[PDB]
Amino acid sequence: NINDALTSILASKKYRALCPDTVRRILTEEWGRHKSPKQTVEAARTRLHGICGAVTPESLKAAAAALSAGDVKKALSLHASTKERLAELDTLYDFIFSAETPRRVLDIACGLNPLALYERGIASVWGCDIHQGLGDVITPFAREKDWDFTFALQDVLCAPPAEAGDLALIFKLLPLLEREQAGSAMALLQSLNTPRMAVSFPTRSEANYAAWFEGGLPAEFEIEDKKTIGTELIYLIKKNG
Ligand SMILES: Nc1ncnc2c1ncn2[C@@H]1O[C@H](CSCC[C@H](N)C(=O)O)[C@@H](O)[C@H]1O
Repeated sequence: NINDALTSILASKKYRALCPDTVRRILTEEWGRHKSPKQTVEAARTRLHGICGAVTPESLKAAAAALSAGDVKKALSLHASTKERLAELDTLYDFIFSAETPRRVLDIACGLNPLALYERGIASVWGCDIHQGLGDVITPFAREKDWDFTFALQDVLCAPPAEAGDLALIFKLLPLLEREQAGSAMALLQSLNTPRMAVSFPTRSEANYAAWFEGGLPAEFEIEDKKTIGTELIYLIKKNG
């Protein structure tokens, strides 16, 4: 059954750090394609491969090493998403925090971005992602710095973020979610317990993310700002209600 397959996949070195719900989610969808378990499992592994960033145990090790040496910039360069943001990092957050600087930030599908929030003096951060390796990198650092950061191994398509905050960051995530499950992107934004959010899209290929987002954003949200900074198209939105 699905549970047996989940147990076998989580025992492998390649996927042992993946969120169990993620493995089950993919397994369940593949099982719906009725197949000899052989086939099902193999189709699931093929999908799990590129579910976190196509992100290795080696990259995470290096990240923690650089972090343990106080080299935050180097750690950020060890994760593809934060590395490509390095050049305009401060320009980006000056934009997001221009109006108000949040006391508590929720980083949805955080990757290693929380490290950038630390250097920005953000007091409280809660981040969630599907690879424990990410939390294994940030958590020990936060502890040393006596920084209030918490990591949750959580698949947002299985359980929405339950935490409350002043601002939520949803960087380079909606495209992936929407492709995994239609309508899940806007559903996620509605589930966030924050009055404001910052959403970003990659500029490389919803062929047109701007048209998709502006035309599909639920009525309870209002777009207050839209700007392209570096490799990202960012939207500052307000959730009313
Ligand atoms: N269903 C899901 N739930 C939670 N996180 C997910 C997810 N599917 C993919 N992710 C995570 O989404 C991230 C996309 S890369 C963007 C990382 C970070 N927001 C940044 O901008 O630097 C990856 O870290 C991936 O592991």
